[PDB]
Amino acid sequence: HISSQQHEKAIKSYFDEAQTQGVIIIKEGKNLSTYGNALARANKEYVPASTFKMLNALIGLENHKATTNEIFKWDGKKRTYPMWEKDMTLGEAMALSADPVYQELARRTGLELMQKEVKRVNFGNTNIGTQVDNFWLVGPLKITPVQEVNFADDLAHNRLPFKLETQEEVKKMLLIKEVNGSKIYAKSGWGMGVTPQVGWLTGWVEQANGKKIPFSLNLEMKEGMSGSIRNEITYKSLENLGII
Repeated sequence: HISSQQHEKAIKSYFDEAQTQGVIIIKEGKNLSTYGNALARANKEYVPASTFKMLNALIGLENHKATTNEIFKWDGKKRTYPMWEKDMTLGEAMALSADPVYQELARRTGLELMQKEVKRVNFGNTNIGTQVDNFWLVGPLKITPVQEVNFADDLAHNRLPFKLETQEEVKKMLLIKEVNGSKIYAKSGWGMGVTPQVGWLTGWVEQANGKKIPFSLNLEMKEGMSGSIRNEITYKSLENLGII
């Protein structure tokens, strides 16, 4: 019964109230819907930042560079955040967004194989440059919010060109919340290198009845915003639209 004018106004106001500029793309079946207070962001390119971890994991598992139970040991060096100073599986490193683990995985993959696989998957602009362990942070790899939600839709439905078991293993790593019989799978991103800074939350809702609704939030992060604004805006949006 709620007008779409009213949905548009409410979701816009969640971005307005967080004092950011951002878009959330929702995909239902084949239809893409764009909401937020900066709709033109939807087809602009930004660094994927930590969202690239989902593909990094698929590539590393498909090519036998790691298994899902393997423990990546902390090497004992000081790490940007204390929560990263511990031993982790890929799945724990996914949830904490632990760059050192995923950097180790990228080095095991190596520049050549990473380039061939990022091309084969057609992710974003497909260009990873010549440094295998930082191309997702400050260029040259870029991707639009439309491309991110289409990647999430592909993973949610097992349509990427990787084994089914590989896709299932990576999807178990991405479960971040249950809400009234609904499961949210998503990976967050915060590109602190680039100016302006970019924030992501990309994933899908799996509803009770089995339907999967992909989404990609993309916003500008400003000095001294909480990371959890990505979660709050996403949850409020999906709830406003009755998706969760």
